[PDB]
Amino acid sequence: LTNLVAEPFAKLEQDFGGSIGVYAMDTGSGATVSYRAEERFPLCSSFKGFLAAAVLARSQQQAGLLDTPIRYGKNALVRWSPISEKYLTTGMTVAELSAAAVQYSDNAAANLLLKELGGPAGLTAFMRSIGDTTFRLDRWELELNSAIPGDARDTSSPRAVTESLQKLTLGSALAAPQRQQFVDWLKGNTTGNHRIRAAVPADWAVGDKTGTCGGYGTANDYAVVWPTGRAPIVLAVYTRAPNKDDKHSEAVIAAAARLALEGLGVNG
Ligand SMILES: *C(=O)N1C[C@H](NOS(=O)(=O)O)CC[C@H]1C(=O)NC1CCNCC1
Repeated sequence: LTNLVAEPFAKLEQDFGGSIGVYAMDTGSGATVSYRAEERFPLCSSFKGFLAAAVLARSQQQAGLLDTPIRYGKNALVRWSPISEKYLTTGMTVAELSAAAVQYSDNAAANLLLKELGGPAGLTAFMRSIGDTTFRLDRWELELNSAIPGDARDTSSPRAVTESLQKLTLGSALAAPQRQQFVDWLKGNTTGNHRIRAAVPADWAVGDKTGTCGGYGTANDYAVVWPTGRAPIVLAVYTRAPNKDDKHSEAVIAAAARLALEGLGVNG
């Protein structure tokens, strides 16, 4: 049921000047679209969705966790901390940091939550616990964005991203209340309007998390999409490119998402 219908991903990535990796799963039939799906690509900010899921998993055993107030200093506010910079003088709860990390890609929030989990290895351990043997987080914000060709640090594959996203949003890896909270955070993302969402009809529900490393044409998005009248679709689109100064493209990600939906025979 993989690649029943071929799609022109090679031409797409050639025009982009790099590599595109796609995995998309129709959760009704199990049909998939797959292109470079087992190659590694940098996560960039996209690890933050899985980070929030890991925090939610912890919260299943710690009923006070989400409402715990976290204080932080000015040193925590690295580049791109749009929410947490507004609450420097007050603190934020763990849930608020989680929402900020997911929905605004907030970097300080992500580092504070990583600390709660025992760092990159702690998040990696959570991913292992749900059966993801591919994912690895190695570094913190901002160092994890280096996106060096061939470097496996801070990478996963489109396939493992999709598989893990499915388990967490639709499967049983989270308890039901936490599952819905994760979905709701993804649905409220603000940074993805020009990526997978651009390929998804406005009358379908969709949650996503983006990433943009800032070098080597490296950027990404993953999403869970609920078309009306049929089962949900899970998909991941990752890019990279050979040269440090190669620029990412949001349009290329949207285009790849369109091809994936077309390959699944989902009318969009
Ligand atoms: C994540 O990859 N980020 C955080 C933020 N938005 O995330 S995104 O997925 O919407 O792109 C901005 C870019 C990126 C990030 O952390 N970039 C670093 C800081 C800015 N200098 C380049 C590396």
